[PDB]
Amino acid sequence: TEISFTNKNDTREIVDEVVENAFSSVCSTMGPNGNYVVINQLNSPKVTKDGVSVARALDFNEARRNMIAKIITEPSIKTDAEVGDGTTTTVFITYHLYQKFKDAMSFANTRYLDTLIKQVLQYIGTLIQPGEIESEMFRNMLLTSSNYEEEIVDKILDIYREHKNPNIHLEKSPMLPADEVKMTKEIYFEGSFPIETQVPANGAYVVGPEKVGVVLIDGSIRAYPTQLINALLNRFIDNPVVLMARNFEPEVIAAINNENQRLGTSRIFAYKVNAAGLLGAGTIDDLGRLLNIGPVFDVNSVDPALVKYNDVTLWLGRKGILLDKSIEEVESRADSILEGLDNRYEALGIIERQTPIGRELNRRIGRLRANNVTIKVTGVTVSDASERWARYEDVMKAARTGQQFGVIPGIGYGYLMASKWLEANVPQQSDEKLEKCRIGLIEVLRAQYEHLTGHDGSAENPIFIDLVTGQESDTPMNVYDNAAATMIALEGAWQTAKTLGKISNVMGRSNTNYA
Amino acid sequence: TEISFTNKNDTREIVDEVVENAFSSVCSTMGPNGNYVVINQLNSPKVTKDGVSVARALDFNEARRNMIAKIITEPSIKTDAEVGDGTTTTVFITYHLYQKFKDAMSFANTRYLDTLIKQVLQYIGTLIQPGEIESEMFRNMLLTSSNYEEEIVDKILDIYREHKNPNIHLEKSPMLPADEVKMTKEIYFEGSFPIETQVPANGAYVVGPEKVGVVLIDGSIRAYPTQLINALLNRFIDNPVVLMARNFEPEVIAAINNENQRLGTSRIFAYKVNAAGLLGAGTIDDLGRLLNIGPVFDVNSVDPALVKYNDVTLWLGRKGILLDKSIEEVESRADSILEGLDNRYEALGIIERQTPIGRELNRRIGRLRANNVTIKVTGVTVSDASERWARYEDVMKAARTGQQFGVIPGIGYGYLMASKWLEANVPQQSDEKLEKCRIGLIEVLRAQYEHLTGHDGSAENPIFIDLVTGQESDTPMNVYDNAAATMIALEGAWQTAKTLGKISNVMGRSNTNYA
Amino acid sequence: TEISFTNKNDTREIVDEVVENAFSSVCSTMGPNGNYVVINQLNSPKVTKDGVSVARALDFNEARRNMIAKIITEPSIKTDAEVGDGTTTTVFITYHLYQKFKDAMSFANTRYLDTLIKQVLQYIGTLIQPGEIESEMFRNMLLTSSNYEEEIVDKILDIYREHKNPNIHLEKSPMLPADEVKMTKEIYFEGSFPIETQVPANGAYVVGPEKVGVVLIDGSIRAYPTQLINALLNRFIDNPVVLMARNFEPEVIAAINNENQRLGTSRIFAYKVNAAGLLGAGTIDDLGRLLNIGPVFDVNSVDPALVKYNDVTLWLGRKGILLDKSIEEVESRADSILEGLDNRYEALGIIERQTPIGRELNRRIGRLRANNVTIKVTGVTVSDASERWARYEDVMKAARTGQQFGVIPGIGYGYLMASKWLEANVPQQSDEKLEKCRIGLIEVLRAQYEHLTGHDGSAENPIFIDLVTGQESDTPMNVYDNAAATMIALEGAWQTAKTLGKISNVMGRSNTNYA
Repeated sequence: TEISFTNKNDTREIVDEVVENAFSSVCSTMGPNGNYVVINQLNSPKVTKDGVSVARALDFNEARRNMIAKIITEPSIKTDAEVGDGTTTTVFITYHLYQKFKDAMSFANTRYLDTLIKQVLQYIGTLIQPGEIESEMFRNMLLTSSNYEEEIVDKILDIYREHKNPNIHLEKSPMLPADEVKMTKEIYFEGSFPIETQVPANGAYVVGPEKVGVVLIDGSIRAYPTQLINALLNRFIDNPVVLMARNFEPEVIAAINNENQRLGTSRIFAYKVNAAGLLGAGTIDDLGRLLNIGPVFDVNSVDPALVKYNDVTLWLGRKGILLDKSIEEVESRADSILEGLDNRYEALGIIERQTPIGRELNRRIGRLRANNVTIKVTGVTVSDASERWARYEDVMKAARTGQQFGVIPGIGYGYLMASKWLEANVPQQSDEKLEKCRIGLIEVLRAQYEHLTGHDGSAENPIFIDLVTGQESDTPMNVYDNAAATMIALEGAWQTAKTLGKISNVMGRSNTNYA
Repeated sequence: TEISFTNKNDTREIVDEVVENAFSSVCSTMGPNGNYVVINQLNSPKVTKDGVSVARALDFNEARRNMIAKIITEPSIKTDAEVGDGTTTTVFITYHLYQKFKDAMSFANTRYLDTLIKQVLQYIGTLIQPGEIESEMFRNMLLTSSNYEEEIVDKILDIYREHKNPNIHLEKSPMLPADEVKMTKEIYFEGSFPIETQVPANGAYVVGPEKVGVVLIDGSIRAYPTQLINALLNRFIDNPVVLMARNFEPEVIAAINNENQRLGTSRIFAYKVNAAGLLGAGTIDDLGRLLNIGPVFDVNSVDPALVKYNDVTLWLGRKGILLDKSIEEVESRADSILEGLDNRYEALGIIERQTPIGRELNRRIGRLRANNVTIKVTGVTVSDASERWARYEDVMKAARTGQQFGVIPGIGYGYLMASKWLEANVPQQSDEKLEKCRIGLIEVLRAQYEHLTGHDGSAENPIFIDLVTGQESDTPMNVYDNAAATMIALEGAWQTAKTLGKISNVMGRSNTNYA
Repeated sequence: TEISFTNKNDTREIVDEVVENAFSSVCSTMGPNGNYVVINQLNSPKVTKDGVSVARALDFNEARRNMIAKIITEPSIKTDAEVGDGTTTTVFITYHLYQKFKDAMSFANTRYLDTLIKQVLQYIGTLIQPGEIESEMFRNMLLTSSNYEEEIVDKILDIYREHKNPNIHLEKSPMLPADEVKMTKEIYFEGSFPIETQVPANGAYVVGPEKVGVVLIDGSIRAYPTQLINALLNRFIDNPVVLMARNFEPEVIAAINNENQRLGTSRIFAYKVNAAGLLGAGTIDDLGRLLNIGPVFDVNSVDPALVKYNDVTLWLGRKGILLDKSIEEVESRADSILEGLDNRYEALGIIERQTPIGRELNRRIGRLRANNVTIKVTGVTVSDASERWARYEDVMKAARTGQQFGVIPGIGYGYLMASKWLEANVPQQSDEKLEKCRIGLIEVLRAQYEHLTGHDGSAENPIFIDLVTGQESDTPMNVYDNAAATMIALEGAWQTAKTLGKISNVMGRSNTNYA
């Protein structure tokens, strides 16, 4: 009476049974007719539209089926961690791609389930209209709110109606007043203590003096920098010689004793710059001599720790420069704006498709060009402070989509036009009948539109393709237009449902060990 | 144990066996022929009638049915927490609104139905009798007791004759002579002890107000002040240092009972205030600048007891303060009521309609005015004393609601002026077949009068003028007039039973987890 | 608890349902149509491929099937505990050799079968193409990642270019540029504390190596060495006295913490070296007589620390000793590897065949040589860093089995040169009908080639030259070449699955006791 094998047709019909009451439990809440869910709690029951929480609480008892449902609810919440909404599109279209019950073999019907999905996503990336402005965010807030609290809508429209994409903070407020939207002058990215004797202060990590000798190195200085016998002697008794690096902190972190315990009364520093990117030669350039903090150091182990050229006290600039838990500069003169314009034209370049890989100086552009927005909410009670906090943090991610990525026209419109592309791009009977079957089944991208707008009428999947859906058209019996869900959900959540339409059928057992 | 997935028809028939037998619970207990309900205790039974103590106790054993009956009954006890009655009308007419169950496809006739019900409530707020004077209130007291005792009848009218809107209280005493009218100035608001060392008393907790130096935190104390000892030491025997705090005390109290109970041991108070409202900042202000608490402190926790703003100690006015389980006053003389309650009396211009914005607000702000009459019941036996005890308890609630919420012609006269108003209808005659069927079933607005007389009979729709509105009032089959219900019941019951007929058929499933 | 003498057909049907479902467990994870297995934990699931971690977790509920399937899976984890790959061929061709199951009367046709399979093993070991240069090892690395990154193909082969069999070690970092080639001389072996009082340090346990006087009672000592105090007193501050033994220490730690931690309290070490091997006496010898540990001492307790053989303290050569959780050294300069390891290097003339007795031996004895390469893998995020982490871990193992154990052309090419060698057979046409049926079913170890590529096709013994060796390689119907399984899979797995298809069919009952 315990856990076991299941093999095999006792686990066809135990994963044809959890991609049934997860499909018909989150294709409930799709649409305008949003059929609710009563999620049990420890407390009184929760009542939801929200597909995130339907995904979280898909909790059976028989540990075979809970063990299975943990690998279907995983991309449904991964899309939530990315954008926040699109959960009920992942866990929808992972069932309408689970008509690969039988066709799990490699060659024909995953080469035309890899290349075919590549060509469809190429065409969808062509289809993306730039959803950026606040009359388009006006169209966004029509649906991205899930009609709960329009005060948070007013907040986020005040956010991206005001200055362009600053550091949008994360801060609760379970006290009653003060929806707070404030701006500072603050640039903030990573550099902290290896040892507490390396930062100028240790209470609040403020710099001691202004205009200090602060030398900058970007990459790995692999000279094992205990060599500080003349490079440190340039400012031997003078000032905290603040040296920056990458996360290259080898065993020389114990060899900091060559100044800490040994000779050298200065206050040497050696810790990191930003995380893994191609962005090393600019991530020191925006810091240094372009805005007068330090040298624009070429990404190298050059200028070893023996001797520098010379470090002087006056090596900073007349602005707010303090190494903190993550370093602070205030009153940036021009090069923040210069790299902001650079990555602004770069974010004019690719954003039609918006491949993030190759772009993401724009992670710090916004932390660097614009300063900051510190925020607080109006939590009337700690519980719904947490609730509208959760939705508050959700909708600013949709604001991130509407600023960094764009907003495609409508929900099924990106599939009733990306199924035109299965007649435009190669619709032939290719070299396998499985391949012709598989273009006939990627013609069932139409089902999202179909099941969505045919809840209330009508589910006319061949008729609405060519001319009725266009543009912004998931045609109701209201206006036929002016409805658009976002971009990264409709595309990235589609791809991470291809991975579970490819896995949760190619599964065939369920075993037990404990590591 | 197996709390699981129900799917889905086993959530049609987990809610059609909650709403239907919840309906045959408290559809009989209305009207004249009130068939009782035997609530168990964990001891011997308690036999009762009204849907208050039945809807407390609609307790199936199962964790699915308890989950479903936690949403049909949360309006049933929030309704009489709001006023005192309207529960059984709520959870009756939720079943007669849950023949919308069959029309689960609803979004076409939910924009229609919910705006229609707004117009119906507008017509109910056209059918008003603002009964505030004792003209027909004499008939109400005459009818609620069959003129049981002219003391019990006319004594509360004599209280309303001179003193406005009192807090009425009653006691027992085995004695014959006249009842103890006690117009004594005390106003109820909240405050008690964190630790017994905080209060100057321990029997009745009564503070001893002299040179009372109060520092005010009106807001949610969220800045976590452990530094509340410096002005305490600066003000050790110079004043009884009173910090006012919110009911949200954080766990800094674990860092206060070891700090301020110790050295630095002045007469320190730091505990709760009432709930989050305008008199949350008002009960600390009317006794504040006027009668020695202090000026307006914002809803915040800023500037702790390092040092006070002002050392306001000797503002001891024509007042009395006594800390208690809930701190109250004795004989205040300042313009505590003239500050804000006149604004609430002109906000009682809404009492024509008496919109829900206000039904909490002006009862909370306005009914904390003045003298509160506390009497003792008499009676030459114990049994008749208990009878007039319970009957005076009955009559004071209807008197409070008549002062507070109006007195409408009830039984179905509200609903069957409404259904006549929807015969010569809201002038959009429904062309939509969904909306035509739905206006045919909002002609089952009649069912409350229909079932209320159909305990004996009979209400049919051409039998309006005969039995419903013959004779032109609330018509029991003796005298055909002289009955009245409270107006807020057949307003708010109709509202929240629409928001329980909108749920419970747009409900589809039932999961489990503990968050 | 009712496991006792099953009889007997209820122990033919306890292995007919163990080899069958352990066969459909891991004959699904083979080939191109890689049909995963969800291994549970007692936690959340893991979804895997490799028969390593399916054969770990084949765990029936019953105590009979678990008992039986601990002998079909125990050589399946031995086979890859020797190397890393070869599980599925073990626990696959043991099922295909379970057609002998009906010749349980065997001693006529199992004398013959090990004269046949010995000749097959000879013929498989005949046709090996051991890649050691990077001509077709370029094809191996080019094919094992679909040429993912040519830096990954070039970099692992460039580490193998100069240094003989280095320890490939790889890390993650948030830095992108050129990776960390570290040919660093350290020699790993095991050694830790029996009690914390034995180690001179406590943070990193590092010894303080000077005048290092080590005595060796090196073997599996049962003699309970509590007698270790007299030469300890003779060598109290004269040296850091170290005892070194095998893994077999007795429980004399009670006679250590109370005697040698106590009076007679020199810097005493007494703990293990690695498992049962000649370099268990060898890394203590070449770092001994050459680099200050001591001479060889075989398993005895003669000369304990009553009095030593030799007092060898100041023989500190060009090295660094460091005790740790496992004691190592850094940067030897004496020709300690030339003392004994060069003998096994000239005994690596076997590596043409590289017999299994030898695949344990000469790899266990000789691969403690020199540099261990410690690099880091990069990525433009952390996600792709983990991706090419996993793929880099996939490339180092295939290059390891290229360099270490030789390479044979894989998929079905090995066993269908074997079936060629058994059609032009051991030229006895078996006049014994038992042995004629036996070669008639050992020519049906064409079945691996069939149940791998007959998913697509095609396997018939007259259709050797057409599709099996057309085109002349590993021939699936994509490219007809460019694949290579490791040698040790299709030779050592073939061996131990013959000796599990000689067990499990000469099985006749299934008892129980407790010892």
